[PDB]
Amino acid sequence: AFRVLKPWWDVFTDYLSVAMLMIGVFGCTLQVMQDKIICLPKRVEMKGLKTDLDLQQYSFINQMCYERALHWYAKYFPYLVLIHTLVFMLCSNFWFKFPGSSSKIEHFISILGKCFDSPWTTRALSEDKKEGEQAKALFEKVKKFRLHVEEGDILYAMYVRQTVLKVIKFLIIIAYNSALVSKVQFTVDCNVDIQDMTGYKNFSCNHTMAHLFSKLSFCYLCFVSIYGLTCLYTLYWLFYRSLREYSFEYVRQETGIDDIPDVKNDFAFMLHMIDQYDPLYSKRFAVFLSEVSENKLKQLNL
Amino acid sequence: AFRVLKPWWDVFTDYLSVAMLMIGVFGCTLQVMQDKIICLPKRVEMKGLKTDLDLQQYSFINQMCYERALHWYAKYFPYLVLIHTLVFMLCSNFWFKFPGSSSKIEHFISILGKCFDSPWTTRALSDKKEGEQAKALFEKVKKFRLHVEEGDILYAMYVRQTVLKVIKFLIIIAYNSALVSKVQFTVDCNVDIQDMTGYKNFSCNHTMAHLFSKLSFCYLCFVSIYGLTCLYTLYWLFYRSLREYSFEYVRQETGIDDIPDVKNDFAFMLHMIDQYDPLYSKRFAVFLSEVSENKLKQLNL
Amino acid sequence: PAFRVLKPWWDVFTDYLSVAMLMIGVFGCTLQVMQDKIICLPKRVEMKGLKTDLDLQQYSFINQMCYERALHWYAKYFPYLVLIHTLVFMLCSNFWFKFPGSSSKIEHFISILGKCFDSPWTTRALSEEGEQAKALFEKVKKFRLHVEEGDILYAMYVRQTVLKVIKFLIIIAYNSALVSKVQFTVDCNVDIQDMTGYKNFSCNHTMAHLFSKLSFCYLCFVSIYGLTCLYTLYWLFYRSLREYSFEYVRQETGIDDIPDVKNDFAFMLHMIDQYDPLYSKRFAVFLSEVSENKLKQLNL
Amino acid sequence: AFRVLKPWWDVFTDYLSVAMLMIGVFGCTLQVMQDKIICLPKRVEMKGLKTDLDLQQYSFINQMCYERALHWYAKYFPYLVLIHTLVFMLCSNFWFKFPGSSSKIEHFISILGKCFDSPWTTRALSDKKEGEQAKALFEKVKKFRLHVEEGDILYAMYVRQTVLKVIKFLIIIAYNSALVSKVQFTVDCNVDIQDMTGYKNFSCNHTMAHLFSKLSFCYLCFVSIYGLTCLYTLYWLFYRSLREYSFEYVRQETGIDDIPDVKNDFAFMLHMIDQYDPLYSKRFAVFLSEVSENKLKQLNL
Amino acid sequence: AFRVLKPWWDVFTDYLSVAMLMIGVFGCTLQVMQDKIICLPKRVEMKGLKTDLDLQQYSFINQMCYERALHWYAKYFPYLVLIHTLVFMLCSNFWFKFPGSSSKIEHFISILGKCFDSPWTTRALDKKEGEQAKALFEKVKKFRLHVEEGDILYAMYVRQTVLKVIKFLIIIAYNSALVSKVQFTVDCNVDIQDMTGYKNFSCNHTMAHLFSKLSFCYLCFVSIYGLTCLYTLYWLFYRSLREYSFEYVRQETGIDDIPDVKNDFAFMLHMIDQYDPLYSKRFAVFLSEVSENKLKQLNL
Amino acid sequence: AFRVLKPWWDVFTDYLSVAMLMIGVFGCTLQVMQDKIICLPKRVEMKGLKTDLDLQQYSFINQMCYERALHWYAKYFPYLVLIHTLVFMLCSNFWFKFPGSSSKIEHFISILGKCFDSPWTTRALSEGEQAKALFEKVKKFRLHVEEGDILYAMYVRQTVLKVIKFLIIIAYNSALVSKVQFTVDCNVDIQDMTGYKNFSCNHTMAHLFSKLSFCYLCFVSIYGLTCLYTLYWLFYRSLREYSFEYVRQETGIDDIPDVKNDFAFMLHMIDQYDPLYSKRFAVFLSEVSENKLKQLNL
Repeated sequence: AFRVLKPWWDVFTDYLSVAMLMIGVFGCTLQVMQDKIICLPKRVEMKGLKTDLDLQQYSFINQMCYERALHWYAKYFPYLVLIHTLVFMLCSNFWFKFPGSSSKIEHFISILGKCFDSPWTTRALSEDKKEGEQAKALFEKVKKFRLHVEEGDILYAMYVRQTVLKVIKFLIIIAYNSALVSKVQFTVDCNVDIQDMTGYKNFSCNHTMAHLFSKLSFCYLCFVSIYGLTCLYTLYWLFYRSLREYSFEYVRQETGIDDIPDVKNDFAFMLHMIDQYDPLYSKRFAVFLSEVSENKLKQLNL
Repeated sequence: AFRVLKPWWDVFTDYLSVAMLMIGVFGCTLQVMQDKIICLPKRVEMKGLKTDLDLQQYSFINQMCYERALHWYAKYFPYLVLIHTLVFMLCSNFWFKFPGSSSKIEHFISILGKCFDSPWTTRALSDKKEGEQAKALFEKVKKFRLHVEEGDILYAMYVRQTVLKVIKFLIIIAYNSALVSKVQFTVDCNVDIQDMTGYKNFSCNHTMAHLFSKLSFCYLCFVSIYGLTCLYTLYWLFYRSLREYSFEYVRQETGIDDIPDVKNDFAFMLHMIDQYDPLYSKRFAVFLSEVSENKLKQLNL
Repeated sequence: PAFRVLKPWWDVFTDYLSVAMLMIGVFGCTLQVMQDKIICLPKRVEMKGLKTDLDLQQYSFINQMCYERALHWYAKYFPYLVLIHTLVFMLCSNFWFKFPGSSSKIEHFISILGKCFDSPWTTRALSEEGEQAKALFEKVKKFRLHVEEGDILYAMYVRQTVLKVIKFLIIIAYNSALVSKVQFTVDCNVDIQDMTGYKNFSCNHTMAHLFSKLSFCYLCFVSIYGLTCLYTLYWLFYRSLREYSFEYVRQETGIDDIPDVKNDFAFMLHMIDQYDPLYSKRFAVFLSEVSENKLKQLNL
Repeated sequence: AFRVLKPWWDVFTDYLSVAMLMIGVFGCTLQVMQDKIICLPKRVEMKGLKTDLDLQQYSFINQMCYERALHWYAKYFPYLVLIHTLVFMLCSNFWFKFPGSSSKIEHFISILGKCFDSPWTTRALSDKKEGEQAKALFEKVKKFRLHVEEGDILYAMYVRQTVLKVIKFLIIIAYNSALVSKVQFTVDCNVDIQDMTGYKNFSCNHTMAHLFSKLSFCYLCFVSIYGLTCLYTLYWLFYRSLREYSFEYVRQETGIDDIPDVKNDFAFMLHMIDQYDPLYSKRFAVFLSEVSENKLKQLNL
Repeated sequence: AFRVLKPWWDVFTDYLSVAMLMIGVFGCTLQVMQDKIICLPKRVEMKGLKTDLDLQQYSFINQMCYERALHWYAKYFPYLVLIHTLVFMLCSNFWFKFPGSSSKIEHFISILGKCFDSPWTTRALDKKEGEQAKALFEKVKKFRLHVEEGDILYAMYVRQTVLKVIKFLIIIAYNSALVSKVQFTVDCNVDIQDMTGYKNFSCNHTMAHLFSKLSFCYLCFVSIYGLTCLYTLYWLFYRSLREYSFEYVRQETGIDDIPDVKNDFAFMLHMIDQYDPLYSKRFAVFLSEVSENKLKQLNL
Repeated sequence: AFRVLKPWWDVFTDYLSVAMLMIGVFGCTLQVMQDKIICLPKRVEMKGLKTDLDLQQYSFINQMCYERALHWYAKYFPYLVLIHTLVFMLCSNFWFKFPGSSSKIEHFISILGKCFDSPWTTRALSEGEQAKALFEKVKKFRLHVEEGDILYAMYVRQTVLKVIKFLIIIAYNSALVSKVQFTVDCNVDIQDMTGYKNFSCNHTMAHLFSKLSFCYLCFVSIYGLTCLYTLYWLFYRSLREYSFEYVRQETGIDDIPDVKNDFAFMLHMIDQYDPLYSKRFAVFLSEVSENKLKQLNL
C-alpha cells in the first residue's frame, strides 16, 4: 500500500483527525439524547410561588427561548467539528486519488518494489540467462520510467498547495473557535414578547450541556493546535531544502560507481519522500541508473 | 477494475452525491426525534394566564395547525433530498447495465491490460510462448475491432445520462432557491374550531426551522458544485468529436507510419482512456499495423 | 441459483418491483400501529376556553368508538391489502418451478445443456471425447422424445401472465376508485350519551395525509408492473413460440441439415437464447446425422 | 433428498400450512401490542358525565369485564390457530421420521438414484468395472425386492395419516363456522362490584374485534382449500389397486417381455414415484428381467 | 452417527421435552409482559365511590397483597416447568458424556460402521481386501475381549429410566394436587390501617385463566411422556438384555458355529437391531472362525 | 478441549458452574427489570388516609430509605453470585494457559493418540520408520518431562484455592440469609422537608432472592463436596510415582520401568478415562521392542 510514501507528520495527523472526529460525534449524540434549555418566569415562613402555567405554555417558553437566547455557537458546536474534520481528511488524501498524479505514484512504487530485492543489486553492491533477461528488462523499464516522469512537476505543486490549505484552515479555526468560546455559559436571560399568550415577558433559562461543551471546546482547540504545529513543521520542511533537486553524493562515495547523475523535479521529490522512511531504497534504485552497470550486464550476458 | 474508465469528474460527482445522501439522512434522522410543532391560543404584579384547555384539545390544535399552517416544503424537506440523491445514483453507473454492455467494456479492459505489458511493444519502441501470446493478442484485437465498429451504443447513452443529470440540476436548484424562504419558526394559524375549543386564532412554533434552512443552504451549494462539474463534462464531451481518433503523435514518436484511424465507440473509449494516462494509446497502437503482423510472422519462423 | 439463466430482463425487473412493493407495504403497516390513530373531540352544535368535563378514559372510549364508525374501510386496511397483493404476485411469478410436471422437464433440459456446453466435440464441430460424445448424442436423442410430446412447459407460462395482467387491472380499478376516501377531518355521530353526555364528535385521522402519498407511489409501481406484463403478453403472441428454425447456425457453420424443433423444446430455446445467444449455437451441432457420421469415421 | 416422493398435493399443503402459521403468529403478535378492552359505566346544553372513578377503579373494571363478558373464542382464536397448524405439520411429517418406516424409503431412494445413472440402462434401450458394477447392482436390486415386498407397513400409514387430516379438517371447519359469529365489538358486562366501585352495569368495547373476524375468515378460506386437496388424496388411493403395479407399458414398448408385476409396498412406492417423472419406472424396470442379466453375463464371459 | 442407537421412543420423548420447554418460555414471557395483580379496598342514582387514596398507596396495596394473598403455585409455575424440563433433558443424555461409558460406545459404533462396506459379506451371503478383512477380524476379537466383563453400559440406562419415571410420578402428583388454587379473584386481609386506612381488599390476578390452560396442557404432555417412559421401562425388563442368541442368522447363513454374545455386547446388539435389523447379520459373518479360516485359505 | 484430560470431577464442576452462572444472570436480569422499594409514612367507617405529599417527596423518600434500611446483601446478591462464579471458572481454567505448562499437555495427548493406533501395539499384544520416529519422540518427551516440574503442584494449588473459596462463600452466605426481608422500617431524620420521620417500606424482591439464595447454597454445597473428594483422591498416595506392575503379568514383557514425577502424574490421571492407554504406552516402554524393530527392519 501507500505506507512507504508517508512520513511521520503525514501519519501522525492521520490519527489526530480521527480523534477530532470522534469528539464531534460524541457531542452530536449527547446533544440529541440529553435534555435542553429549561426556562422559568422572572419577577423583576417560606411559601412557594405559583406561576399558573400549563404543561404546554412551559414547552412554548422553553422552545422559544432556546432559539431566542442561546448564541449560535452553543447551539451548533459539534457540527462545525465534524465539518472541519471531514475537510481535513479530504485534504490529507487529495493527490493520492486524483487522476493525472496517481498513475505515476503506482508505477514508481511498482518499480521500487521490483528493484528493492534483485540479484543484480547484490552482485553490484557487494564490493543465469533468466536473471540477465530480467535485469535487462528492468533497466529498460527504469529508463522509460525516467523519461516518462522526469519532465513534469505535478506531484510537488499538489503537495505544496495541500499543505498551504491545511495551514490556512488551521489559522482560521484557531481564530474564530478561540474568539467565540466565552459565549457558552450556563444561565442566560430571555426577553421575548409573549404577553398575550403566557402573561410573562422576562424569563431566566438554564442551558443543560454548557459545561460539557466548554470542556469539549477546550479539548478541540488543543488537538487543533497540535495539528497546526505539525503542519507548520511540514511546510518548513518543504521550503528549505530545495526539494526539486536530488544529489547522489553519498551513494557515489560509498558505492564506487562514480557516474550516478543527479535527477531533478518530480523524481527528486519522490526520492526525498521515500528516503524519509528507510534510507536504502535510494541505493537500490541508484544501482539501476549507471551506464557502467548496464555495460557490465551486457558483457556478462555474452 | 473500472476505476480506469472513471475520470476525475465522475469520482468528484460521486463524492458530492455521497455527501448529499449523508446530509439527507442526517435531516431524516433528526426529524423523527426532535421535530414537532407547539401551538398556543392568541387573545388579540405579573400573573399567569389560564386557557382552560385539556390535554386532548391541545393535541387537536397541534396536529390540526401542523397540517393547516405549515408549508409543504418545511414539512418534508429531507425526503426530496433523498429522492434526488437516489435519482443521481441511478443516472450514474447507468451506461454499464442497460444492455449486457459488460463484454464490450471488460474485453477492452483486458485487451489494454495485456497490451500494456507485452514486451513486443517495448522492443518496437526501443521464445515460442511469446509468439503464441502475440498471435493471440493480434487475433483478439482483430475480433474486437470488428465487433466494436457496428454503431453507437456506448457513446450516445453517455450523452443522454449527462443531459438528464443537467436537467435534474436545473430543476432542483430552481425550486430549492424559490421556496427556501418558506421555512419559518413562528407562524399564525387561523382555523375555524370554535364550537369545540373556544379559540379561533392560534400562534404556532415549528421546532426545526433554523436548522432545515441551513441544511437547505448546504444542499443548494453542493448541488451547484455538482451542476458546474456536469456542465464542464458536457462542454468537453461536445467540444471534441470523440467518435473519431487520429494516431498523429504515435506515428511520429514510434516511426510506424501506417496506423489507421478508428472511429465511433472504439475512438470514444480511446479518448476516455487517454485522460487517465496518455501511454496506453501508444501500447495499443503498436498492435494495429499490418507491418507488425508481418514482422511477427517472419520472426516466429 | 441454478434457475438463473431462465429469466429474461423483465423477470428480474418484476422481482425488483415486487420487493419494492413489499417494502412499501411493510413500511405502511409498521407506521400504522406506531402512534395515535385518531383524535376526536365533542361538538357543541372575550374569548375563553371550553370545559368538556370528560375523564381521561372517556376520551379513549370516544376515540376508539369513532375510529371504527367514521373511517372508511379503505383508510384502515391499506397496508394489509398491499401485502396481500404483493404476496400473490410473488407466488404467481414462481408457479412453474415447483410444479413437478414442469420441474422435471426443466431439470432435464438444464442438465442436458450443462453436459453439452462443456463438450469438446462442440468446439471440434464449430472449428471445422469420442465415446462420451456418442453417449451424449443418445442422451440428447432420448431428451427430444421425452419432452417434445405436447404443451406443458409452455401452457402455464402463458397462463400465469394473463392472471398477472388481470390482477394489475383490478388493482388499478379499485385503488384509483377509492383513493379520495382517505380524508383528514371526519364527523362521527354515535349515540353514547348515557355514558359520556355528548352525541356529535369531530375527529382527525392523524396519518391521513400520509397514506394518500404512499397510495400514489403504489399505483405508479403497479402501472409500471402492468406495462411490463403487457410487453410479455405481447412477446408471446406475435411470433409462434412453438415453432423454432435453425437458420443462422446453418450458414455460419455449414451443417445444412439441422431440423426445426417444435413444442416445449422450441419454446425453451426461444426463452433461453435471450440470456446468451450461444447455447442454441452450441446445442445445434448435436442434431445432424452428418455430425455422427464424422464421429463414427473418426472413431474408426 | 425427500422431494422426489412428494406429489403436487404434498407440496401445496406445505405452503398452505406455512401461510396458516404466519396468520396465527401475526394475530398472536398484535394480541398483546394493542390495548384489549375499554369499559365505561352505564346509567340505565350538553355536559359531560362525572363518573368520579380513579385510574385504579377503571383498571379493575376493564380487567374484570374482559374475562367476565368476552367469549372464549374471541380471546383464544390465535392460540387455536397455532395448535391446529402444528398438528397439521406434525401429521404431514409423521411419514419419514418413524423408525421401522424410514430405512426402506432411504434404501429405495439410493437404489433408484444409482440405477438412474447406470450406462447399462441406456445401453439396453438401444468395461470390466462397468460390468461388475452392473452385476452388483443387479444383485442389490434382487435383494431389495426380497426386502420390501412382504409387508405393507409403508402404505397403510399414508392412508391413516390422510384420513386423520381429513377428520381434523372437518372438526376445524365445523366449530370455526359455528363460533365465528360470537366475535363482537361492543359488549355488555353485568358484574357485582358495587361496594367497591359504585356502578353495577358497564358497557365495553373490544378493540381487536373487527380485525380478528377478518383474519378468522381468511383462516377458513385457507383451511377449506387444504381440505379439498386432502379429499383428492382420499380419491387417489382408492380408485384402483394401489398395491398391485403393472409393468405393461415397458414390455409393449421397450421389447423386454419378461418383467414381473410387483405388488404391495414396492408397487405403492412405484405408483408414487411415477407421479413425478415417468422415466424412473422404466429405468428400474430394465433391471428386473433375467434376459438382461443373461446378456450381461454373456458380455462378461 | 448416534441416530442408529436411538429407538423410536427416544425421539418422541425429545419432541415432548422441546414442547415443554417452549410452553415454559411462553409462560415466562407473558408473565413478564403483563401487569399482575390489581387490588381495591372493600367496604364490608348511581354515584362513584371516592377512596381518597394516593397513587403510591395503590402500589403499596397491590404489591403487598401480591405476596400476601396469591398461592405459591400461581406465581412460580413457569419456573417450575422450566426446571423440570431442564432436569429431564439432563437426565436423558447421562450415558453419552459420563466417563467410563462413552469410549465403548464410540468404539462400537465406529466398528459397526466399518463392518458394513465389505464384499466378503456379499460372498458369505484380492490381497488388499483380504488383509483389510483380516485386520477387521483381529479388531473384532480384540474389542469383543475388551467389552465383555465391565458391564456398565446397561445399568445406567435402567437407572436413568427409573429416575425419569419417579420424576414423572412426583410431577403428576403435585400438579394435580395444586391446579385448583390458580384463582382469579381473591380476598386479601392485611393489617395496614395507619398507612392507608383500609384493612380488607379484593384483588384480581391477571394471569389466572391463561395459567390454568397452560397447566392442563403441561399435564397432558407430561402424561404422554410418562406413558412412553413406562413402556420403555417395561421393555428393558420382560427379557434379559444381557444375553443374545444368533439363531436366525445361523439358520439363514449356514455358518452354524456362531456363539452367543452376552452382557454389554448383547445389550448393544439388542439396541441396534431395532433401527435396521441387518447389522447383526454383518457382525455374525465377521465374528466366526470358519469365515476367517476361509479368508486365510483364499489369501494363500 | 482435552476431553480425555478431564474426569467426571471436571465435567461435573463445569456443569455446576454453568448452572450457577445461569441462575446468577436470571437474578440480575430480574433485579434490573422489576426490583424497587416502596415506602409510606406511619402514624405511630373506613375512610382513606391523606398524606399530603407531592409526587417528588415520594421519590425522595424511596431513594433515601433504599440506602438507609436495605442491607447491603439484599441489594448486591446477583453481583456477588456472578463474581464468584466467574472466579470459580477462571480458577478451574487456569491450568492449561500458563506460559510454560501447556505444550507438555497437547504434546502428551498427540503422543498417546499416535501410540493408540500404532500397528506395533497390535503386533506385540498378539512402517518401521514411523515406529522408530514414535519411539524417538516418546523417549525425548520422557527425558524432557522427567526433569520439568510445575505441572503437578499447580493442580493442587488451584484445587485448594477453590476449596478455601467454597468455605468462605458458605460462611458469609449462611449468616446473611435472614437479612433479606420483605417489610422493613426506615427511621430517617427528614422532618423539616417532608413532614414525617418514620416510614414503613416494602422491598419487591425479598422472597425471590430468598429462593435463589437457597438454590445457590445447595449448588455450592455439591460443588464443594466434589472438590473435597478430589482433594482426598490426590492426597492419599504418591500420585507422582506410577507402578507398571500389572502390565508385566498381563502383557509378557518383563522390562517395563516405572516413570517418575509429572509423567507418572499424567499417566495416573489418564488411566481413569479408559484403562487401555497405559497398555499401548507400556508396549513402547520396553527396550527390547526397539531392538526387535531394528532387527525386523533389516
